[PDB]
Amino acid sequence: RQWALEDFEIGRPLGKGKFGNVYLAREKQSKFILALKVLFKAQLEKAGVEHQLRREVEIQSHLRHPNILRLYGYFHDATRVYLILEYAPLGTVYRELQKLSKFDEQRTATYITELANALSYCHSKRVIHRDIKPENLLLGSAGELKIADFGWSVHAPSSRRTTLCGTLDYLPPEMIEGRMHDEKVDLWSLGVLCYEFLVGKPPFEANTYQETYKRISRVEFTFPDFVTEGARDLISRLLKHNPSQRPMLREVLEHPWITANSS
Ligand SMILES: CN1CCN(c2ccc(C(=O)Nc3n[nH]c4cn(C(=O)Cc5cccs5)cc34)cc2)CC1
Ligand SMILES: [As]
Ligand SMILES: [As]
Repeated sequence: RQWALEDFEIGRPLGKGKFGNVYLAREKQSKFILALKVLFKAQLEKAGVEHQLRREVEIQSHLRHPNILRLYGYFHDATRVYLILEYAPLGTVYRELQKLSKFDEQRTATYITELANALSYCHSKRVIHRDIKPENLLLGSAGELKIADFGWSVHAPSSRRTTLCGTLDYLPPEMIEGRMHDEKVDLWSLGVLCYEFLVGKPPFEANTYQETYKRISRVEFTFPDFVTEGARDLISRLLKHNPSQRPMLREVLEHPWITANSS
């Protein structure tokens, strides 16, 4: 089906980014509520990522999983590229985290299960190394997690330090120490994410980025007294310096703390 701008009506902005914006939208015929991400070819070419957009939209286009925000279609014109995306009505996990300061164990274990399931699916399709920070996670109508780390910034919502290798807070030891990485980086990210969910802040925070790099290399992090032994065991396992010793996603999904707290 060849979509066109004429097929949609655009509503309020859901986000503003460097490459473009994202709006609430409705498809003329079905009257279905979606999200329309609008990217400007000008900024795309300026960054020499024009061809890379279509290639990335191609792989994402075929990823169908309940915890991965669906990318339905795409069309373009002389100056803009339009991405038709599933609408997640409850917003970002990040905003929920700010509102509550931290998540309880049941909510956290549930999100971890959903992310582990989605990652499992992606890894099987050879899709790896994702930016799974709270700001890139949306929530469905039932509160289910929707991974939306397609990239191509069209929103904020924070000033967390990022690098060409990824979000600094989430960078694994291998990337900081100059070694080549593999899909095991996603397990480390899952450990950092779980920690942030339960604590409200990243485990390697420091007075300077230089010191953060050092603490990641030494896997130097501690927990607040309120985190339980079950959570500590899973996170400690995920945050192992040796990539190969981090648990398999199957082992995460079957971890005692996860099975006991995940809905
Ligand atoms: C109590 N609440 C407060 C705020 N509320 C919403 C605030 C924001 C949203 C929202 O962004 N929804 C989206 N749905 N599909 C998308 C593709 N998006 C991006 O590509 C842009 C991205 C943003 C993050 C990752 S990718 C973004 C969306 C929904 C509700 C309503 C009621
Ligand atoms: As993925
Ligand atoms: As890199």
